[PDB]
Amino acid sequence: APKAKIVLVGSGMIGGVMATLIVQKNLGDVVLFDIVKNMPHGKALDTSHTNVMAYSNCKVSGSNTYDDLAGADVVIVTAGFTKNRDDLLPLNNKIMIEIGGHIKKNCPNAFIIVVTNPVDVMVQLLHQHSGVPKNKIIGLGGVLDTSRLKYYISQKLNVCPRDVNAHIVGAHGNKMVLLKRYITVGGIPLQEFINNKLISDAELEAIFDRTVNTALEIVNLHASPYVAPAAAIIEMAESYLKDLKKVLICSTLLEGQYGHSDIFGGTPVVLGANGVEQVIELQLNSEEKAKFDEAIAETKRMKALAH
Amino acid sequence: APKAKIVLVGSGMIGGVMATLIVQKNLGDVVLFDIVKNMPHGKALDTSHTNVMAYSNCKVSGSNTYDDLAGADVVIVTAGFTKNRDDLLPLNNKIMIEIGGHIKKNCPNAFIIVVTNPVDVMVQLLHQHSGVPKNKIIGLGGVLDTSRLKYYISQKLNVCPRDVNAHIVGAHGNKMVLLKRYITVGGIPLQEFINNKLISDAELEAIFDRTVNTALEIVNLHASPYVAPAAAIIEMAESYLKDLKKVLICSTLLEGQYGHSDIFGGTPVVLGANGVEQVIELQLNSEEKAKFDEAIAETKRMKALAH
Amino acid sequence: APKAKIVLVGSGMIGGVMATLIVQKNLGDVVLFDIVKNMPHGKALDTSHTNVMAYSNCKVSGSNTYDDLAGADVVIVTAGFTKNRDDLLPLNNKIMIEIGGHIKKNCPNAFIIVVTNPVDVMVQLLHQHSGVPKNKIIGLGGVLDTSRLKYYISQKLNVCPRDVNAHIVGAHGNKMVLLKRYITVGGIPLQEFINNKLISDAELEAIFDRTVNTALEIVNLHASPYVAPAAAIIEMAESYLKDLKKVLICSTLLEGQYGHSDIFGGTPVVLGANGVEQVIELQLNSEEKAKFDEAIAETKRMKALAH
Amino acid sequence: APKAKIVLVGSGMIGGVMATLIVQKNLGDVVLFDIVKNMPHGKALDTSHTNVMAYSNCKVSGSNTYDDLAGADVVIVTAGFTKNRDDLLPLNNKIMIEIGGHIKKNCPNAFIIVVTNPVDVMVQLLHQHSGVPKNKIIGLGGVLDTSRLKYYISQKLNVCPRDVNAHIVGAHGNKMVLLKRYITVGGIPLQEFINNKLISDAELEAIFDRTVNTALEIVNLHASPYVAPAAAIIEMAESYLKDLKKVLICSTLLEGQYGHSDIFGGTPVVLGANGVEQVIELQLNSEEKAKFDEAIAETKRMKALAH
Ligand SMILES: O=S(=O)(O)c1ccc2cc(S(=O)(=O)O)ccc2c1
Ligand SMILES: O=S(=O)(O)c1ccc2cc(S(=O)(=O)O)ccc2c1
Ligand SMILES: O=S(=O)(O)c1ccc2cc(S(=O)(=O)O)ccc2c1
Ligand SMILES: O=S(=O)(O)c1ccc2cc(S(=O)(=O)O)ccc2c1
Repeated sequence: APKAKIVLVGSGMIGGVMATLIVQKNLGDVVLFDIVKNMPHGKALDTSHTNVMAYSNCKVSGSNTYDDLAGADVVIVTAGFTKNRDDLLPLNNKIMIEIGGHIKKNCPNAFIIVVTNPVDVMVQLLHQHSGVPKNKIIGLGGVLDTSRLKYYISQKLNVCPRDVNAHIVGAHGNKMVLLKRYITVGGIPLQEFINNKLISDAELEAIFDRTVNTALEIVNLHASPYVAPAAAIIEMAESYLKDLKKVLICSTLLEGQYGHSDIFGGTPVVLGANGVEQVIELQLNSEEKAKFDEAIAETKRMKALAH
Repeated sequence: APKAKIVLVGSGMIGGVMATLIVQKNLGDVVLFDIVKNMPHGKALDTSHTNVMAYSNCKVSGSNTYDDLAGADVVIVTAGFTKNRDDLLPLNNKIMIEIGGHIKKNCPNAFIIVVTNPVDVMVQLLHQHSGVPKNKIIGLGGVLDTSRLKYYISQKLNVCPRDVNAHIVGAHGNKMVLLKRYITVGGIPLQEFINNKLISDAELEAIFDRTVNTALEIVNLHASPYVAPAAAIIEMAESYLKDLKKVLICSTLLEGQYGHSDIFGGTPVVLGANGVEQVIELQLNSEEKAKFDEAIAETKRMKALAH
Repeated sequence: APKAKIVLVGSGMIGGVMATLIVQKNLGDVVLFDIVKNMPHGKALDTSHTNVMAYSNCKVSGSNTYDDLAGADVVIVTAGFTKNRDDLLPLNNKIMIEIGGHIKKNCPNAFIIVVTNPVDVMVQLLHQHSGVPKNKIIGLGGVLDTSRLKYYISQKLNVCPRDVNAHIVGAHGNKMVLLKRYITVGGIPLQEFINNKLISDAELEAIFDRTVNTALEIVNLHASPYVAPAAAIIEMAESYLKDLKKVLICSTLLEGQYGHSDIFGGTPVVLGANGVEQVIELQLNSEEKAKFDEAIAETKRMKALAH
Repeated sequence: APKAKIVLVGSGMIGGVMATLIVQKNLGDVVLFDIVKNMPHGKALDTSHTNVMAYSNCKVSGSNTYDDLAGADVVIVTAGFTKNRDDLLPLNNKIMIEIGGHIKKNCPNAFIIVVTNPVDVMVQLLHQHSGVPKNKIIGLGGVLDTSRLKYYISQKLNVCPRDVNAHIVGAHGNKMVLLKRYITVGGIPLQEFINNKLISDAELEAIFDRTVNTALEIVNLHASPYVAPAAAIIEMAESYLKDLKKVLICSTLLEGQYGHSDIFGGTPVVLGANGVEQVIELQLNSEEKAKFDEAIAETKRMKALAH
C-alpha cells in the first residue's frame, strides 16, 4: 500500500518502543529487522495485536533478511555493539558499511535516521556507504538531549514541558553544547525568569549537568534509556512522513555552518516531505563556538578510530 | 458523572465549533445554552451523533434555562449583541450582570472564560457580578491573536505553525500590542532569521498589520471568524481541565504588572487545575509599555461607557 | 507536497466543519471551493489559524476556480440547491454535470465522495459525468444514518456510543432500511438485551422512527444538520487516505447485490487505499429485501426526473 | 492535582509500556512501584522526558515504598513470580495478600486491575485481601485474548482490525472459551463471510488454536508478550478514567451469571466512572456453557492450591 513502509534495522528495546508508537500513531507499516533469529517475529506479533486497541491498521512484521529493506520509505538504524567505548568504533563501522550497502541496493530513496552511538560518527559513515543524498539522512541527538533539559526546567517552573524550548548542539554525548542563551519558557527568554528569582543560575547549572549526565544517571539507577530515545526518533520520523516541517535538532551534514565542513553535527533542521528542508545555523558567539568546536573535534577523533 | 460539565452560554457559531471540538477531544459533557428557543437543542442533537465517529462519550444537550449552570466545571460566555460598537457596551454589561448572577447562584466554583467583545471590558464586568476568584476567570485574546501572527510567519518561513511563538498583549482588538522582540522560530529569536535575509523587517510589518486587521479581513471576504476563536478557547479550557499548565496569553486581572491595577489585560498566564496558576509579566521596555498603556486606556474608556 | 490535496466543492456549513476536522486530524491540504465570491477565502483564512492550536500543518485555501481541482486526491461534493424537492432534481443534475466535467479534466484519479441530496441519485449522475472508476466514487448515507441509531441505543443502554453497531441500507432519506437483526452492542446481538428487558421492542421502534426523522427533528428545532454529516464524511475520507480498511455503509454502484444492477445504493463497503476495496452484500431475508427494493425504486423515480 | 494518580505495582516490561502509553495519552500521573531498588526510578526518569515529545503533562515517578499507594485512583498489579506453574500459586497468593493489605490501608477507593497470572485466581485473592467493592476490581483477560482473534481474522478478511468483534470468556489461559457464534465483521455475523467463502471454517479453527496458543507462540519465537497486554490494560483503565462506558471483556465477580457464584471469570462488562457498571451475561447455549464450566473448574483447582 501507499502506507509508508518503516524498517527498523535493529529490534532491541528502542526498536520495540518505536514499533509500538508507530502503531499508536498509525504512521505506517513496520518491519522489525534484526540479526537475532525469530525474536523480531515475536515482538512483531505482540505489537500487531495493538492495532485493535489503537483503532489502527499498520502491519508489523519481523525480518531476518536484509532484502526486506526494499521499498522502505523510512529506515531507522539502532543496530550496533554497545558492550572500551572506542574499541567498538571499527566494529560498528563494519555494521554501518553492511547496512549502507543494503540501503544503496534496496531503498536508495529512503529517509534514514541513525541512532547507533556515537551517533555523529555513525551517521556520516552510513551516509558515505549508503550513497543517499545529504538531505535524506540524519542522526538522533538534540531532540532527545533537549527533552531532558526542557523537562527539568518545566518541573522547576511548574509549566507544560513542551512550553520550554532549548537548544543543544554540536554532538550527542558528553561534549553536547547546552546553550543557555537559547532557552525560552512559553516563548519568553529564560533570563526573565532568572531576573524574577523563579529559577536561579545555580539551579540551571545543576540542571545542565543533569542533562549531560542523564544516560549515566538512568544506568546507575539500574535501568537503561530507550523510551525517550524512541519517542524522539518517532517525532523526527513523523515530521518527515506527515510533512510537518517541525524545527528539530538533529545530526546533519555541515557545509560551512559554524565554520565546519565535511562532518555531521547537531543543529536545528526543518524536517518535511523533502527530508532535511533547511539547516538552521544558530548565530553563536565566540564562547559558544569554542564549545561547538570541541564537540566536532571529538566526533573527528572517534571517526578516525572507526576506520 | 465526574466527567467535567462544560456550559456554553451562547450557542452561536463559536458555540457550535466549541461543542464539536469538546466531543472530538472527549473533554466533558456539554450544555449548549442560549436564549433562542430550541435552536441549541437542535445543534446539540446534531453534535451528539459525532460521539460515534469520534469514539467519544460526551453528552451534548441544549438548554433554554439558566439554572442548567448548576454544577458546571467550566463556563464559556459568547452571548452578547454584536449588531455603533460603543452603543452596545451598556447592553452587553446588562448581559454580563444577568449571567454573573446565575453563575454566583448556580456554579460559584466554575472556571469562566469570557469571549464577548470587547473582551477585556466584559471579562471584568463578569468577574465583578459573578463574584468568582480572580484566578477562575479569564478572557479570550492572546491565544487567538497570536495564532494569526504565528501562522503568517510560519508560512513565510516554511516551518510548522506551532514552532513560531509570539506575544501579543494589553488588549484584544485594535490596540493589541504585538511584541516583535518576543517572536521565536523553533525557540530561536526571529532577529536571526531577519539577519539571514529569510524574512525582512518590511514583510514583518505587513504581517503585523495583517494580524491586527484579521477579523476585518475575514469580514470583508464575506465570512466571519469563529473556527479559530473556538479552537483557541478550547485550548484554554483543555489546559484547565487536564492540568496541562500551558503558557497561554489571556485577559486576566492585573495587580501591578506593567504598572496597572484594577483592570484586566492580555498577558501570558499559566492555566492548570487551579485556574490561573501564574500571571507572567513580560519585562517590557518603555516603548512597549507605552503601547500597553494605550491598550489599557481604551479598555478603561469602554468600561466607563458600559455602566 | 505528497500531503494529500482535499478539495471541498461547496464551502457551506458542511464544508466549513469538514475543513476544521481535516486540520484537527492533519489529514491533508484543503481547498474550500465555492461559486460564491470570496467567502471560501474568508472561511479558509479563519480555519488556517487552527494549525497552531492543533499542532498541524495543513494549508487551507479558498477557491472560486474549478481548475483548482487539479491534483486533488480527494474531492467532496456538497454543492447543490436545497431551496418542491423533486423540482430541484434537474437543477442539481446540471451541477453534477458541470462538476463531473471538471473532475474528468483536472483530477480523473481522485476519490470522490458525494453529499448533495438525494445522494443516491446525485452520486450516480456524478459517476456518469466524471468518468471515474466505480471503486473511486461513493455517496454519504449509512455512516451518518447509523450514527443516529447507534447513538440513541447507546444512551438507552448506557454504553460507549461506538460500541453499538448497526446497519441502515438501500438509500439515504425517508426510504432508508433499518435492519433490526443487524444491531449489536459490544458485538452481542441486540436481541439478548431485549430478552433481558434492558431495552424493549417498542422503545426500539420509537428509536427507528427517530432515526429516520432526525434531519426533520433538527430542522423543526430551528437548527440544521451539518456537524455530524461532516464528521461522517471525514471518517470515510480518512479511511481512504490512511488505508484503514474500515467497514463503512456508503452509496456505491450495485452490480447484482440484492438483485439490483445499474444503480447506486447504501451497503457496507470497505474503504482503503484502493477506494472501495469490497462491496459487502448483507444476506437479507425476503422481508428486508422488499424494503431495499422500495428504496431503490424511489432512487430510480428521482433519477428519471433529474434528466 | 485532580489529575488521576495511577500506581503500577510492578515495574517490569508490562509496567514500562503502560507508563509510556499513559503519558502518550496524558491519562494521569504515574508511579512505577517495584520491590527492585532504583530500577523504577530509572524507568520513570526515562519515561518522564516523553512529556515533551507528546505535549503531555504527567508526572512519572519511581517508588520502592508501598505507602506511595496513598491517594491512588487506579492501581495496576503485575507483580508476581513467573519462574512448575502450580508451585508458584501460593507464592503469588502471598504477594496478593501483601498488596491487598496496603491497598486497604492506603487507597480503599482505588479501581484495581490485576494482571498477575493466573489472573482469574489472583484477582479474587486480591479482591478478598484488599476489601474493595466487587465493582472496583477486575482482571485482565478478554480484551487481550480477543485482540489476537480480532486481529487474525481482520488480516484474512482485509478489514480494519477494530472492525472485527469477538468474545472470549470464562478464563484467561488455556481454558479460554472462544465463542464462534459471537464473532462479527463490521457488525455483520461472521457466518455470512463463511457462507460467502471469504473465510473457511477450517481457517477459523486454525485461528482459534493460534489465539489460544499466542503467548506460547511469542515465547517460542524468543520474545515475550508485554506490548499488547499493556495496551489492553490501558484501554480498560482509560475507560474507567474517562467514563467511556466501553464494553470490555474482563475477569469480574460472578453472582449467578452462567450458573456460577463466588468466583471470578471472564465476561463482557461495562467500564465507566463507577467501575464495573454492568456485568453482561451472554446467553450461551449448553455446549458453550460446558466449556465455560471447564474454565471455572480450572480456576477453582488453582485457587485451592494458592492457599
Ligand atoms: O558513544 S557512547 O557509547 O559513549 C554513548 C553516547 C551517548 C549516549 C546517549 C544515550 S541517551 O539515549 O541517554 O541519550 C545513551 C547511550 C549513549 C552512549
Ligand atoms: O469590540 S469589537 O466589537 O470592536 C471587536 C473586537 C475584537 C474582535 C476580534 C475578533 S476575532 O475573533 O477575529 O479575533 C472578532 C470580533 C471582534 C470585535
Ligand atoms: O433529498 S432530500 O432533500 O429530501 C434530503 C434527504 C436526506 C437528507 C438527510 C439529511 S441528514 O444530514 O440529516 O442526514 C439532511 C438533508 C436531507 C435531505
Ligand atoms: O497462568 S500461566 O502462568 O500459565 C499464564 C496464563 C496466561 C498467560 C497469558 C499471557 S498473554 O499475555 O500472552 O495473554 C502471558 C502469560 C500467561 C501465563
